[PDB]
Amino acid sequence: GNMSFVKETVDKLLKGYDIRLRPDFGGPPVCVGMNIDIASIDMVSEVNMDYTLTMYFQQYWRDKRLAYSGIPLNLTLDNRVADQLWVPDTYFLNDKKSFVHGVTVKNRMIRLHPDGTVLYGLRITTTAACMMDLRRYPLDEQNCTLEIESYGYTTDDIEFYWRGGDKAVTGVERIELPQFSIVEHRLVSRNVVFATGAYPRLSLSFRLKRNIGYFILQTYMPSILITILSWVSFWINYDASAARVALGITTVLTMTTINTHLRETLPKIPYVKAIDMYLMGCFVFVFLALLEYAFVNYIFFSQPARAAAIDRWSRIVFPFTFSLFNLVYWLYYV
Amino acid sequence: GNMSFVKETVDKLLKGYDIRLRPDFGGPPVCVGMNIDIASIDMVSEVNMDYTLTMYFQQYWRDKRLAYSGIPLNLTLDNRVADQLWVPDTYFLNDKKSFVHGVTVKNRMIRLHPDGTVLYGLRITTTAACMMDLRRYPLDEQNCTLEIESYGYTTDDIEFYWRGGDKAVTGVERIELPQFSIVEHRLVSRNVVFATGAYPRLSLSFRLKRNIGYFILQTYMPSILITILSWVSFWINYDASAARVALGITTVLTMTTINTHLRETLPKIPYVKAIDMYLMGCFVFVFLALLEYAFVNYIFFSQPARAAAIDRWSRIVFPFTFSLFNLVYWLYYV
Amino acid sequence: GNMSFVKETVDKLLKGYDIRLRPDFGGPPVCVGMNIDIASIDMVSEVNMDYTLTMYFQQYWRDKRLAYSGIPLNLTLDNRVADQLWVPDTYFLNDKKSFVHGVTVKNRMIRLHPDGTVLYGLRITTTAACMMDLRRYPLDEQNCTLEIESYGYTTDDIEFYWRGGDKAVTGVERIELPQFSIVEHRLVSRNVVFATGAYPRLSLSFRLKRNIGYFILQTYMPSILITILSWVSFWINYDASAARVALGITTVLTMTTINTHLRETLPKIPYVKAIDMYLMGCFVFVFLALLEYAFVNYIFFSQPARAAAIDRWSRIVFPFTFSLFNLVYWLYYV
Amino acid sequence: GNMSFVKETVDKLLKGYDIRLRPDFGGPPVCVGMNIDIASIDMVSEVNMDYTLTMYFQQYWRDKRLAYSGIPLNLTLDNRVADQLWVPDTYFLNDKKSFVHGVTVKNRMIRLHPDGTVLYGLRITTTAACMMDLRRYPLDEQNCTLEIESYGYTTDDIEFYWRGGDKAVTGVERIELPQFSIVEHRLVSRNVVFATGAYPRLSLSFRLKRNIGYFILQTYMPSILITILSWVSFWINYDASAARVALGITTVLTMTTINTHLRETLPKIPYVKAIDMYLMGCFVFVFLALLEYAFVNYIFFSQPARAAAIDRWSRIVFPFTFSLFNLVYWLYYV
Amino acid sequence: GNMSFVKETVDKLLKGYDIRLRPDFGGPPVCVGMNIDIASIDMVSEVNMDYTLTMYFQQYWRDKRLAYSGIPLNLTLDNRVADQLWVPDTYFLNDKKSFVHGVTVKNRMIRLHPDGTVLYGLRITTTAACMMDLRRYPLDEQNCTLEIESYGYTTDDIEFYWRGGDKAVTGVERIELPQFSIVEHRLVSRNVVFATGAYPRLSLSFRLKRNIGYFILQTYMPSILITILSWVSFWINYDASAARVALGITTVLTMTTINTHLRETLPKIPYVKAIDMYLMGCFVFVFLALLEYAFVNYIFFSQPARAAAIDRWSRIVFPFTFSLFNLVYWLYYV
Ligand SMILES: *[C@@H]1O[C@H](CO)[C@@H](O[C@@H]2O[C@H](CO)[C@@H](O[C@@H]3O[C@H](CO[C@H]4O[C@H](CO)[C@@H](O)[C@H](O)[C@@H]4O)[C@@H](O)[C@H](O[C@H]4O[C@H](CO)[C@@H](O)[C@H](O)[C@@H]4O)[C@@H]3O)[C@H](O)[C@H]2NC(C)=O)[C@H](O)[C@H]1NC(C)=O
Ligand SMILES: *[C@@H]1O[C@H](CO)[C@@H](O[C@@H]2O[C@H](CO)[C@@H](O[C@@H]3O[C@H](CO[C@H]4O[C@H](CO)[C@@H](O)[C@H](O)[C@@H]4O)[C@@H](O)[C@H](O[C@H]4O[C@H](CO)[C@@H](O)[C@H](O)[C@@H]4O)[C@@H]3O)[C@H](O)[C@H]2NC(C)=O)[C@H](O)[C@H]1NC(C)=O
Ligand SMILES: *[C@@H]1O[C@H](CO)[C@@H](O[C@@H]2O[C@H](CO)[C@@H](O[C@@H]3O[C@H](CO[C@H]4O[C@H](CO)[C@@H](O)[C@H](O)[C@@H]4O)[C@@H](O)[C@H](O[C@H]4O[C@H](CO)[C@@H](O)[C@H](O)[C@@H]4O)[C@@H]3O)[C@H](O)[C@H]2NC(C)=O)[C@H](O)[C@H]1NC(C)=O
Ligand SMILES: *[C@@H]1O[C@H](CO)[C@@H](O[C@@H]2O[C@H](CO)[C@@H](O[C@@H]3O[C@H](CO[C@H]4O[C@H](CO)[C@@H](O)[C@H](O)[C@@H]4O)[C@@H](O)[C@H](O[C@H]4O[C@H](CO)[C@@H](O)[C@H](O)[C@@H]4O)[C@@H]3O)[C@H](O)[C@H]2NC(C)=O)[C@H](O)[C@H]1NC(C)=O
Ligand SMILES: *[C@@H]1O[C@H](CO)[C@@H](O[C@@H]2O[C@H](CO)[C@@H](O[C@@H]3O[C@H](CO[C@H]4O[C@H](CO)[C@@H](O)[C@H](O)[C@@H]4O)[C@@H](O)[C@H](O[C@H]4O[C@H](CO)[C@@H](O)[C@H](O)[C@@H]4O)[C@@H]3O)[C@H](O)[C@H]2NC(C)=O)[C@H](O)[C@H]1NC(C)=O
Ligand SMILES: *[C@@H]1O[C@H](CO)[C@@H](O)[C@H](O)[C@H]1NC(C)=O
Ligand SMILES: *[C@@H]1O[C@H](CO)[C@@H](O)[C@H](O)[C@H]1NC(C)=O
Ligand SMILES: *[C@@H]1O[C@H](CO)[C@@H](O)[C@H](O)[C@H]1NC(C)=O
Ligand SMILES: *[C@@H]1O[C@H](CO)[C@@H](O)[C@H](O)[C@H]1NC(C)=O
Ligand SMILES: NCCc1c[nH]cn1
Ligand SMILES: [Cl-]
Ligand SMILES: [Cl-]
Ligand SMILES: [Cl-]
Ligand SMILES: [Cl-]
Ligand SMILES: [Cl-]
Repeated sequence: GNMSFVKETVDKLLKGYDIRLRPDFGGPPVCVGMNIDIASIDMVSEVNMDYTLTMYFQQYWRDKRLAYSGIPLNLTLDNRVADQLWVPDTYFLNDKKSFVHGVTVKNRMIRLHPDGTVLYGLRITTTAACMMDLRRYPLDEQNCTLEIESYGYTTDDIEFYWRGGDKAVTGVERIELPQFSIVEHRLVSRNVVFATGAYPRLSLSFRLKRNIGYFILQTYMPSILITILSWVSFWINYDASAARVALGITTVLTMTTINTHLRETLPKIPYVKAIDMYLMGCFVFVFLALLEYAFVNYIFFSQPARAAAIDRWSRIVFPFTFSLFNLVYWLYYV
Repeated sequence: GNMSFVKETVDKLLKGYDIRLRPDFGGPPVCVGMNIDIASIDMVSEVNMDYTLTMYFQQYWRDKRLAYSGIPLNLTLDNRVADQLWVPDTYFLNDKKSFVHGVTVKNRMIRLHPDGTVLYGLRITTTAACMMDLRRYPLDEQNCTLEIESYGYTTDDIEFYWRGGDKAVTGVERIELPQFSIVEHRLVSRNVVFATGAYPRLSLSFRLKRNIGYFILQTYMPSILITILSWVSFWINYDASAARVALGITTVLTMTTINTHLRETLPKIPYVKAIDMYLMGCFVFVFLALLEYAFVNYIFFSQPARAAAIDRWSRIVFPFTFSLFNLVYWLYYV
Repeated sequence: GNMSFVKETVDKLLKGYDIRLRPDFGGPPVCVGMNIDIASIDMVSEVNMDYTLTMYFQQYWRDKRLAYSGIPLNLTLDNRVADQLWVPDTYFLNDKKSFVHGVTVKNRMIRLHPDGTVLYGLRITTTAACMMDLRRYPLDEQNCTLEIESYGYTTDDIEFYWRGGDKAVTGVERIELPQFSIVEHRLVSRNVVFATGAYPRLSLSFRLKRNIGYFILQTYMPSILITILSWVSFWINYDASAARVALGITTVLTMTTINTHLRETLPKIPYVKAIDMYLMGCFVFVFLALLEYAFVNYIFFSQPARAAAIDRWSRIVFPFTFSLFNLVYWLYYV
Repeated sequence: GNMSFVKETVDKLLKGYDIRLRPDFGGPPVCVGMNIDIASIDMVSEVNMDYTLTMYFQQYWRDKRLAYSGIPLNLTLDNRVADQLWVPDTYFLNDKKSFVHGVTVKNRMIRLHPDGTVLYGLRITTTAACMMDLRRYPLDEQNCTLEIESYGYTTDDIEFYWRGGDKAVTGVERIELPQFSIVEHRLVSRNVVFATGAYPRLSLSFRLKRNIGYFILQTYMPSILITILSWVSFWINYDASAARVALGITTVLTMTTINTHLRETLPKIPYVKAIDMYLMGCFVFVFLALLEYAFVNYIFFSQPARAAAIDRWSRIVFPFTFSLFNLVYWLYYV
Repeated sequence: GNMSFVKETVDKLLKGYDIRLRPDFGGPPVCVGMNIDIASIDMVSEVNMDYTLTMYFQQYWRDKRLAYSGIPLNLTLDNRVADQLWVPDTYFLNDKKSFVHGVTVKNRMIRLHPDGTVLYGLRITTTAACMMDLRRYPLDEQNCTLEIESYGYTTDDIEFYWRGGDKAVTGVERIELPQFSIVEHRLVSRNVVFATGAYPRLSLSFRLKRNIGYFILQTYMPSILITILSWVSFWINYDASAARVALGITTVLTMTTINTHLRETLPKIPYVKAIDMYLMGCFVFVFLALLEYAFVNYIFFSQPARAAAIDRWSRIVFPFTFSLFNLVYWLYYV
């Protein structure tokens, strides 16, 4: 009620405070409990092999130098006072670019409790690196992790734990990913040994399953239809050389344009993927159809009966071979 | 008139002022009234699912520690004095990259009133996230919101309201979006409960309706014309096998090129859209036209009468079926 | 020449100086005279609807607190002293991202005069928004403005004027825009009334006119040539059905590819422009040519004389109709 | 060797030092000698009309206030001391975005000398604007300059010179430009008069010559080959009307695709270029070949002798006219 | 255990500490031992000729002014204390844009030892320049280096060495590059003489070998198949002029589209590469095939026997010549 008394108490708390020394310096490690409230997952980039994530990151510890008595309330202080306290050197092991939002003020919260407990919250947009195995793309399932670690203090100076157990991370169910669906999320706590000692480590893992409907409608169906159109030339009479030659070579041209424009639209991932295998299979099928017609045209004059036999065998074989190829592809990648 | 007297008054106001404590700390919550003057909406991006917004954001509160007497004027102070006062920890819940303009100085205004009232203005360019339902794109109607919330203080320490009621937000009528048109805007005030307590929340919602003339001219009309050209082969005499094969396969090639280049130009939206369904329908129609010609050519030799009957039935059916498809499409999505 | 005396004078000037109070606080408004030296105009973006401008922006005013005697020279101080003086809160109304150059030092200049006059110069690069009416693109004329206003002070506290009258802006003649030409520039001074009062406003307007030679050589000539090639099929004998079908459908394919690649290369402007109308007109012309040939081929067998009459009428009509279309287009848009 | 004595000497030097006043304030101008060690030229952009340049920029002047005695050594101080010293307000006239590297510390060097001489080095990555005349692109020769000027001080307060004469700028020979070769570089020193007085100016000019092999292999040879393939139709007998029509129209289509995709790959420059003229010439040649074939096909029935004469004249003329066009092109632009 | 005693000791250490003077100023050079722990290599860019590298950079030196007694423990201090100590002016000679991570705090570590030893850790994401020889692309092998040098201090003031010998740099084996493979890494230490004297230099070099499977699947196989299709016209009977003309010209069109789209997808590298040579070889082969067919068609009427002889000679020559071309290409570059 008396603002002067509160100011006196806060000044007494910050008088003689040393920000260069951790709580219980030279004593037991200070336990820091962390919770994450995930606001959104902005994007998942395969080209950059990373993902953007916005979250409310809250740390909870206890500095007895900040214990105050006579005020039966929790002091929610201005965020600028965070520049005058000790805060954990928490960082994100696999991030590439992170920042704290600073509009209208720096998105930061300091709340002190009578027993010296400090709650310290930030709003962070971090671009965390996520190595992806795109061999089964676009039927792939990825696993992206956020790693949280102390930078300077070892496990003899600091310890990390998830505050609230498995309920430490919230907001996962509200994440809207246009292309993925979050199958599961896991929380792990452990210690990692490096040349400078043992460091606490927290891990938050998401498992994402890609949605395939867009690719099915826009990447496979045109190729299937072009392959069927390539088959069409089998029923065309072989006397009309121009018609069948034009049909085959134009199907080849359409397949090439489809492949090039899909490769332009699809992310630039320099190795073999499932969709690339399917496109190569379709291209090989149309190439074989054109080559078969060329052979039929060449051997037609010598023996037209054998030409007709080869034509009907192609009619009965090419759809069957393509059905087998599709069955193998959709059973190997599913 | 006496600048020395005014300097003395300001120094007296700022002497003993604790910026770490909110006004009336430990008492009733401080009421903050907010108004927004929207300068422009820079862009709306479906790829990033966001919109850029430049605005003048003004907050109004009362701090009795700043009440001054003897000066019958409102003191417009230099913006730098804002670093020596308590300001609310207002932030935008759904933004992604917000900044305050800083040329030639930080675009910030502090005005003090004799009764302790503070007016605090900022010029903010915020890129706010907006989830978009693009199932009906480009005939879609989006709803994009700006959420305003206190970061640290709860409803026991701060309260938000729209100063001026429904006239708090201005400049909406002057917004010039090249692709959208603001149908309506709304103001909402409420409280949101989180694990740390109840927080005030203001919401500014816009409803945007997309313009369709560009898409009609540049995306649908070419497809309709190519479909009509595909029908053209029905009136061509069947004996000219080369001409009909060339026409059908070249219509297919044009349709594929159109689809690929539109997909390249269209925003990267990894799910089915209405325009995609329409393009797939046109592609299926030209594919069926080519298949029908193939069937006619195959059965022409055995019984030309049946071939002619199929040709005339195709002439009478394909325009009819395409008209039905267009009617269904333009009644479902409108 | 005695640097100790000058240091004493400057320290006396800055001793007791209050940066939070404008000159003549509580008295007459302080007049600020502004001059702009435009170094360059970097770019004019149609997609983003803005232009980038680099300029030496200089503000001239009088602060009697800074008047000094005994030194018959103008004191060009280090720019850092600007952090210890009151400066106008000048900002740009329509800018989107401005910055002050800071290599090797902050590109800032402070000069003091014996009568208390302050000259304050900055080197600023600003991306100012400019809504463009691209209906007549690429034959359009744009009017892009830079607006200058006081953020916090009203006309009761500050007044703006163009120092030097019509010669307050220089370097316009030296601007090298590869695509536009600066027809004219104008200086406007006025006052703008908002809910918080009246504010001074300066406006510098440029009238840019686009150059059309590149569009003529790259965007219209290919379409005209493809239309002529479509006309070519008229003189081809109707017996060669395959030849005319291939010519017409391949002209259609070339027109589609040209349109798609031009749309990819042209700025993404989501509404109809003149060039789009021209491309659609050419597309309709080639479509009608193919339809006419189809009708001729259909009616050739029943009555070849009527088919030949239609063919020669097409030969005499299509160039004439295209000439009329071009005349209407080039007189409506010029 | 006695660090306390050196610290005392430095403190005495900085005691009473006024950074707001230049050396010899009110007296003769302070001469600043500059040298540049060019680390690399990162890129040269025609689209943005600029070039990125990383360099070690060193300034050399004398400040008698910093003269020290008793230490016969050059004091290489920590870079932060530069914040406590007067440094020239040197800036780059034509830069767009410059920064000083700051990892692991700000790349800045202060070296004091017994006679008061100060050496001040920075590592700067500057994006300098360069207007390019791309009429003769890609056979062009550009001249790109870096301008160095004093922002606030005139020639009465400061003077510039290249320290070391023509050897002031080093590292030019080690520059590896993938697309350009540095023919020459020049150093210029002068004075430029603006409305505020005369300012010293240094200029460093490079003359860049573009490599042509990539364009010859990738831009001209395909066009020449497509033109030759267009000529191929002349030797084809006119009885096969479909074959010649297909050949001509497909050569036209290939030319259109080549032009559009080259324009996509070529930098976005909105005016005429030499490569554009060459592509238009090739397009006109193939267009005229198709027109000639159409005329031959039209007049073939009435009088085959004249048709064959026109065909052989085309055979003997088209290569000759194309050779003349290439000779004119390669003599005018070289 | 006594925090007051530790605070007293630290304050005593920093009392009278001059950060402007290196350790042992005026005496022997201070030896700085460095170790790098590489976290990941983000990307390797052929367009920009640079690679992004994230690492933990640790420096080790001895400052006797920081030696403390009575505390038999190492002091891991808050990173902010790094602003109150001397640190080496280490920078990266070839970087273009580097930063130290700053979430949640600045990613920085200071550890002090009783004998005056300082360990200084940073987390740095640097984009280092790497000039690449893309003549043998995509069969190329690259050598990319990270250079480390002192900015202001010469070898008389500071010396660099790798702390740990060849084990100083760790994490190389765990680097995951999708496109490259790290063959070897080398650590070099030396001294480099500039005009201002000799500076210490450390170098960390990587040798990277590009993976070729993606290019074999998606860049070479389509060209080989298109060349084979161009051959297939040889077996087509030469009486069918339209079919062979269509096949040859459409193979040319597909080759052009493949080349243009690959050039668009491939990095912008404006000089000759191996893949460009292969594509030009395939283009020349299909062009020669079309020319040979044209010659056969021209000479067919005068003497069909010679035409058939040329046809069969082409059948036996073109595959052999292409096999020789492939053998030369794949033996020269491998
Ligand atoms: C994405 O991929 C990552 C790996 O790259 C997966 O992360 C792994 O997740 C599993 C759990 O699903 C982790 O396994 C667990 O590790 C715990 C920590 O081990 C450390 O600490 C213990 C002491 O507490 C030490 O003994 C140990 O040596 C380590 O130092 C263990 O405590 C867990 O054990 C518990 O469960 C097992 C059964 O699983 C029982 O047998 C045990 O008794 C005990 O109850 C467990 O082993 C694994 O460590 C994680 N790896 C990494 C590298 O972090 C993600 O799960 C994946 N994404 C998704 C969504 O799954
Ligand atoms: C884009 O989409 C969003 C939703 O995603 C829309 O936002 C909703 O807008 C509606 C109004 O159109 C909001 O409904 C209103 O909420 C007010 C607040 O209620 C809260 O606070 C009160 C106390 O003040 C509590 O009692 C209550 O439980 C809530 O916690 C109400 O005060 C409003 O009441 C009005 O209607 C009721 C009848 O429904 C009457 O009885 C009242 O007298 C009064 O007239 C109303 O219910 C809704 O809350 C918004 N949702 C969210 C999540 O914010 C946007 O409107 C939409 N964009 C556009 C342009 O429409
Ligand atoms: C790009 O488009 C903008 C508009 O969006 C154009 O800006 C307008 O420019 C014209 C001049 O070309 C401006 O007109 C002038 O306004 C002055 C200011 O008027 C205010 O202040 C006066 C008092 O000083 C009040 O009376 C008045 O109500 C306003 O509050 C006037 O002083 C000018 O009057 C003088 O000239 C006119 C003739 O032009 C004479 O008849 C008068 O007697 C007098 O001599 C004049 O009216 C206009 O205000 C600008 N509008 C805006 C919104 O800024 C740009 O010109 C255009 N770009 C280019 C290159 O033209
Ligand atoms: C890229 O393009 C730029 C221009 O945009 C070229 O820069 C020009 O370079 C030439 C030299 O090659 C410069 O010409 C020289 O200017 C010197 C300075 O003149 C000023 O100072 C003198 C007094 O010292 C005044 O009299 C004069 O009015 C100026 O105020 C002169 O001193 C030079 O004269 C000397 O050389 C000439 C021969 O070159 C002799 O005839 C003289 O007797 C004397 O010895 C000379 O005139 C020119 O100023 C530069 N222009 C600009 C705008 O800076 C670059 O060279 C070009 N890039 C490349 C690679 O060439
Ligand atoms: C990418 O490309 C760079 C070059 O651009 C390669 O870097 C070179 O690496 C080699 C080693 O592979 C270096 O060669 C060695 O240099 C050492 C340092 O020499 C300097 O310092 C000494 C004093 O210590 C001076 O006398 C000397 O003049 C230099 O200033 C030498 O000490 C080494 O010699 C030792 O080994 C050789 C055998 O290898 C013995 O014959 C000698 O007697 C002695 O024992 C050796 O010469 C070379 O300096 C590096 N050059 C540069 C510019 O850095 C990278 O290796 C390459 N990347 C990869 C992965 O290989
Ligand atoms: C509030 O506390 C201060 C400091 O103890 C004291 O001086 C002041 O009198 C108190 N206020 C009241 C109303 O007692
Ligand atoms: C202006 O105020 C100062 C400070 O209160 C005072 O000393 C001075 O006398 C005042 N001026 C006048 C004219 O009263
Ligand atoms: C310079 O001015 C100072 C302050 O007035 C004075 O103490 C000093 O003696 C002057 N120097 C000379 C040379 O007059
Ligand atoms: C801790 O150190 C301080 C400062 O030296 C001293 O005053 C205090 O007595 C010490 N604590 C104990 C328990 O001795
Ligand atoms: N070069 C001194 C600053 C300047 C030039 N032009 C206008 N202001
Ligand atoms: Cl932000
Ligand atoms: Cl800005
Ligand atoms: Cl800058
Ligand atoms: Cl940097
Ligand atoms: Cl970061």
